[PDB]
Amino acid sequence: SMCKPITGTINDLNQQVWTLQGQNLVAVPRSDSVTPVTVAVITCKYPEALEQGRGDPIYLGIQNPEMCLYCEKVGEQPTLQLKEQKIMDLYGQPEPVKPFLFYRAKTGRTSTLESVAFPDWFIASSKRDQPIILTSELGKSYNTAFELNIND
Repeated sequence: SMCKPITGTINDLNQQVWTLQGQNLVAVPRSDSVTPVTVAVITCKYPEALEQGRGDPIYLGIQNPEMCLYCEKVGEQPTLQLKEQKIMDLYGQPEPVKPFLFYRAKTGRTSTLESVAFPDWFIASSKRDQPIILTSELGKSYNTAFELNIND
């Protein structure tokens, strides 16, 4: 059983890698030779409590600094935020903390990442140097299929 998160990097099919610019995750071409952000993933303990058939629910964060991805709902639409949060705190909670959770659905070499709290909103990248965001639009102007370079 998982006793710590698995770490690695994430990129999209246009080979844009996730990086931390200030306080935002941003996708940039690997060619830029920037330092990718180190991502941290851990599976929720209680998948039976969540929807089945949508992928494995995971907590998703970055390291150095330690922050977790979160779907915030202050306005009309949910938006993707980084919160100062210990991933192992989330893992230690006696019930799933839905706004920090994402369904990872694998298809071949890639995974989509869907908000558990806001169904059919997906983590996405788009153009070079744009923030990683949540979108309800699949297939359009947004990349939602990610290569998760972590040792599952």
